[PDB]
Amino acid sequence: DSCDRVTPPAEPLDRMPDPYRPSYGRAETVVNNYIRKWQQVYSHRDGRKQQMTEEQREWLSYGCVGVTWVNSGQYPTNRLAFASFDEDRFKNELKNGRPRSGETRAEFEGRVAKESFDEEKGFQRAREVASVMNRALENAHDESAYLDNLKKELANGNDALRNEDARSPFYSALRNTPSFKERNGGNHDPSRMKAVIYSKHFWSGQDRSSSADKRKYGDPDAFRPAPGTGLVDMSRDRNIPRSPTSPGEGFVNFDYGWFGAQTEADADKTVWTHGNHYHAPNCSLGAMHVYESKFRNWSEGYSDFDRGAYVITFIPKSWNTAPDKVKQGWP
Ligand SMILES: [Cl-]
Repeated sequence: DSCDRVTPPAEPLDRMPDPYRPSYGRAETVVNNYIRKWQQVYSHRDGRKQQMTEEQREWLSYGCVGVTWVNSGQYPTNRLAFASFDEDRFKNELKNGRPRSGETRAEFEGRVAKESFDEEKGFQRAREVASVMNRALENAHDESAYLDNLKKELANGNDALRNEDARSPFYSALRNTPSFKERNGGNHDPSRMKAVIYSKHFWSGQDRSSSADKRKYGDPDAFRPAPGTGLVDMSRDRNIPRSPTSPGEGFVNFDYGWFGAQTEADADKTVWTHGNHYHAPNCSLGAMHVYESKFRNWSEGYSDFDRGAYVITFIPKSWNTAPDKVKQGWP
């Protein structure tokens, strides 16, 4: 089919990207140009810039998932994920609120649940937790010290995460990162790793054997964070999209936005890299374009999605795909 995915060609390591700038919070560029930028600013290994490999271009060509895939070295598991949900707002709205004109019960419940998430607070929580984890490895040369350090700070902050099982997504995140266990990567040395964040936007009602109503309008009970830790159980995420209502509407299953480990104190100024869709240059769907959005442009989302997870994982310190400072556009 002419809409078949294409792997973009190799870009010479010295090829400079074309200029582009954000418009109302979002910069974008065709994937070929993004590869050029990536090579210049994110490719470094031990401070040495590198060409994006044929394999990485293949990954990248899958779309927004591909940005995160390349940057972390791994197809996203989303196993360790946070969100902020206002349980009080939700239950009150259900009890005392009145459905908007025409809304059925299921529509209303779906909406009130979508609206009771706060993506800024969800990101803030992931970021805070990531920094604890980063402090915990800073001078830990074995996992054992890392877990000690981590527990100390969580106990000192009287954090709900302090109570997670030893086998939980949270405590097992580090040792379950492939690159932690490479001699080239972390070499079982926590201090040679870095916590990194990305976000997934996705649909709550993915279960084939619940109501049509949930598939269409959202499942208010699905992907609610644990109120204490803020952890989201992503185990029931099956990459299934919202089912349509309106005649010509279609929905995609997800969006993925890469944050990395930017130091910027203002969450709103953080840059999130995602994209439109997989690379389809031979068809009217068109080439993949990469988007670099300020947080609020990211967090705004789309009708396709009523859920957002802020995921933590790890990469080797020696990489440079999560630098302290990320710029939208070029130069
Ligand atoms: Cl191409």
